[PDB]
This record gives sequence, C-alpha cells and structure tokens, in this order.
Amino acid sequence: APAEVQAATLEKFIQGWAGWGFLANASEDCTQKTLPFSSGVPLRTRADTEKLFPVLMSLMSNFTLDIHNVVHDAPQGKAVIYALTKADTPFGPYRNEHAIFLWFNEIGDRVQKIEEMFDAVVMQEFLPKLDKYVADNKM
Amino acid sequence: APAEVQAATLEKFIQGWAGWGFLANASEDCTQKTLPFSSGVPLRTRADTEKLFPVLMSLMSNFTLDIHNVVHDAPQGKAVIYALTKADTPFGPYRNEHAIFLWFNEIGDRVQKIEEMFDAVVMQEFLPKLDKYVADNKMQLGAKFS
Repeated sequence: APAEVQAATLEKFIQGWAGWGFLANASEDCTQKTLPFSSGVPLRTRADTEKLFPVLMSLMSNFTLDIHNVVHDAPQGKAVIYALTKADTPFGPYRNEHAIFLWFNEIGDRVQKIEEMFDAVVMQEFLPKLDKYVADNKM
Repeated sequence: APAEVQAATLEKFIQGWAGWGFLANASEDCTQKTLPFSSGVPLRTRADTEKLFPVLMSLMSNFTLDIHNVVHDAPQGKAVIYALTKADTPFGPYRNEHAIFLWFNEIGDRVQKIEEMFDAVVMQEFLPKLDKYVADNKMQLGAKFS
C-alpha cells in the first residue's frame, strides 16, 4: 500500500478518536487486542467494540486526546501511536495513556488490526468500576 | 539517516538486548523514559543505565527475548518494538512485556532516546524488590528501578 494512502488512514483514525469516527476507518473484520498478553484478554471483535464504545462515551465527557508520538512503517503497512487521554466521568477525573499498534489492510485505506497497551495501574482502578456500573444497572 | 543504517542499528539493538554488549548501540547522551508519564519516573541518563543494567543482568539468569512486532519509520528516524521477556531471579520467575519506542541519531548508527512502557502491574511487585535489594546490599547506584 502507498505510504500516502496509509498515512490518510492513520490521520483519519486519530481524528476519529479525538472526535469521540474511530470505527469508520476500521475494516469489518478488525480485531482489538489488550496488551500485555499476560493480561489474558480475548480479542475484541468489531461487534464487541460497537457495544463497549457507547457505554464508554456515555460515561466520559470533555474527552481530550493528546498525541505524543506517531511511528509509521509504510513498507510493512504498520504504525504505532503513543497518546494520552483525559475526560470527566461520574467516577471522577479519568486519565489514560495508550501505545496502540496498528496494521493497515492490503489497500492501505483501513485499519485491519489493533493491539493496545494501556496505563494498567489506572485501568485496574477504572475498569472494574465500569463493570460494577453495568451490573448495578443490569445492561 | 539512511534507512539501511537505521535498520542495521535496530537489528544490533535487538541482538544486544537478546544477548543479555547492549549499551554499545546507544549514544553517549542517550536517555530512557519509563512510560506511562503518569507513573512519574524521572528520565534515566546513560550513566544511570550503566549502573542499573549490570545489576539487572546479575539477578536475571536464562534471559529470553521474544520479538513480537517491529515497526520502523525510517523517514522520521524512529522505531518501536513489542517484545516479551522471561528470566529466572532469586525473587521467583520473571515475566515482562515491553513497548519500546526508539529514536536514532543523525548518522543513524546509534539509539539516541528510549521510551518504554511495560507490564506495569507485574513490575510494581518486581522493581521495588530490586530497589530493596540494592539498598540492603549498600550498592548505592544513585539510580532506582522504581
């Protein structure tokens, strides 16, 4: 895939994340992996992502994305982003950082695969709160 | 820097890491940052790294590196490695995973800056054991693991 069509996909993925979109630029068979592998989280399908994202958006306001580093390997059709996010939530201020590994599809115009390492120390505080929120409200 | 020069430095960095000989591929002014920024770890100078690394090596036997993903952006002089590691230590078995961001120098023959996120949950047990180790043995490195 041409470096410039990949770069377009990369830019639209970032703009979609900052807009709070994300999934317009992902192919239909895209998967998301939570790193590290030791965390033992199964891949998320596209269908999974479309259910989780409304819950997140519904809980996070003033969502802000700060891009720290973008590394693009056009010959391999791969990229990495390091980003920092913040938002307001009913559980308090939310802060996270992401090293997101991206693979583009054959043509270069879609994200085919995602692997993402989060701020694990923040997540072990935040993520069970979300699961509690869903259980208490029975979704 | 030419892509070929950068790629050579990259493979040498990996080889020297897996060989557990490693600082030879780092510039004299190289820094290492532990990510996330939220963890509040000050940057490590090359001198810090030269004191910490022998200590690490000496507590880590049968070290094993598995390269999961290499991403090389030659136009920007940058690369990223996702890797998993294994070792035996007197504190028990060691397991870690690393998203390591690299910047090459101008010529391309050296790594100039390192930013590294790792298995933060597993390491908040392990790295304080190392710092207690150094304290208990009065090794006074002027540097900490966490």
